[PDB]
Amino acid sequence: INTSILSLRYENNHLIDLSRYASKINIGSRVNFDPIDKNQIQLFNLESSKIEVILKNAIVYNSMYENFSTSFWIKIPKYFSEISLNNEYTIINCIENNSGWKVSLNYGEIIWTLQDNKQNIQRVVFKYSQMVAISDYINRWIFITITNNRLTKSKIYINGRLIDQKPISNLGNIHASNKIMFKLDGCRDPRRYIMIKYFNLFDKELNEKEIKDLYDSQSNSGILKDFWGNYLQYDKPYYMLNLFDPNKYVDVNNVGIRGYMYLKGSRSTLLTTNIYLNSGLYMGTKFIIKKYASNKDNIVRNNDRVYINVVVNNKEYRLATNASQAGVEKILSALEIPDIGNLSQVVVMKSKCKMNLQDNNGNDIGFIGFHKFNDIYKLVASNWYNRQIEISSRTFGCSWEFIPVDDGWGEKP
Ligand SMILES: CC(=O)N[C@H]1[C@H](O[C@@H]2[C@H](O)[C@@H](O)[C@@H](O[C@H]3[C@H](O)[C@@H](O)[C@@H](O)O[C@@H]3CO)O[C@@H]2CO)O[C@H](CO)[C@H](O)[C@@H]1O[C@@H]1O[C@H](CO)[C@H](O)[C@H](O[C@]2(C(=O)O)C[C@H](O)[C@@H](NC(C)=O)[C@H]([C@H](O)[C@H](O)CO)O2)[C@H]1O
Repeated sequence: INTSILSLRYENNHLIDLSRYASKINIGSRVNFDPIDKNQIQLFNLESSKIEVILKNAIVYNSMYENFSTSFWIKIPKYFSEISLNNEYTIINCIENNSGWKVSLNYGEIIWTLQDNKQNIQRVVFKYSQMVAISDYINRWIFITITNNRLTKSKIYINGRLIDQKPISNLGNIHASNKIMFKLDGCRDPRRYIMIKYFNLFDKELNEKEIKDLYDSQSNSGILKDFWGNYLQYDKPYYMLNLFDPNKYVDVNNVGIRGYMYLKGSRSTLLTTNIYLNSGLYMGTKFIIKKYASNKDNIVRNNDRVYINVVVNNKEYRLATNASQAGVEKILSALEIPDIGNLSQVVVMKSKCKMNLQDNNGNDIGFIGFHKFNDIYKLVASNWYNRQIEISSRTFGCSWEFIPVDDGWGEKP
């Protein structure tokens, strides 16, 4: 990263190039920086929503030989209607006089285009489906890396994994733009946006190990993430997804110590014919993470000790258990916050098993997952999980995602 030729970052209260070249950034009047993490840039389908990088003359691409790579993270809202079918739109443009490079999007596609001075084109494409129960890609932060070896191939990587490659040895002189324009160009959906972060340009072909290291290093692994890959936050309502049984959602039979929380039913079907078919995500009891031990910001960090509130009939209850009940599996209840007394409720948050319940002495009661009790999948804390994780890398019932409302998903709250 310290040897990138362009490193676009929000640092010291402004968007600048941190590279040694210090290229000029021109921003339009409708570029939105996420208050929680201002490196997350939102570009709307508006002419004033644009970032233009004016490259130093030293790094403008004009070569038959120079290898180069780009890396960035992108969050692409779900395509909601037929207006998005068959509508390729440019998002990152370094084409001038029908030569250079660009990144483009289409319904279920991320496209890399290289064009030489003879106007010959090579494209590499990542395709993802919107006909999927739970998507890895729709409206979630994904890590893009494109590498170009002028003697061999153009390669697209997604989350550090090679997806597509095409030969480019038959392309000649490439004279790209001296400007890079981040802007939605030719998108017919007026509500479309993208979110982008951590843009870099490199004057080399990155190798698989460098791409994996970049993915790991830009993941911010000390900070817990929500389903969308935004930072997990305190005092923000979350719908819960269990990764072991994703078609079930959380409910509470009754509040109080005699009640329990459990995984039930089937998720709804979100359907727009020929456009998407997904599992509904805004279902079941909402969870809210509350500060207990701690930073003064609202970000949930690895090993933070917290309370979990659950929302039942529009009122907040406390997720808790009597750790003294029979068996390693401790059934969780939703209790009245006042007069909780000495019941076990402190959760250690971990950045897939996120929630380690502790007794008031600071001993592990175990990761929160579930267990079957007479045909009922009750939520439990269980040290069985803690042990199993240390001796296998399988998915367990303690694997959760936290899903807040996000306008890029489009489901009604
Ligand atoms: C399979 C099982 O029951 N495992 C639990 C385990 O049990 C031990 C042993 O494997 C069994 O044979 C069992 O039976 C005894 C019985 O208790 C006695 O009455 C006796 O007379 O008969 C048998 C002995 O002759 O008991 C053994 C230990 O007592 O015990 C451990 C605790 O030591 C757990 O309770 C095991 O159950 C697991 O519990 C955890 C929470 O602790 C989870 O609920 C596990 O479920 C999931 C998961 O959350 O990860 C999810 C699925 O529901 C489950 N799949 C099933 C059950 O079909 C998977 C799956 O087990 C794992 O992925 C392994 O492939 O895990 C839960 O299994």
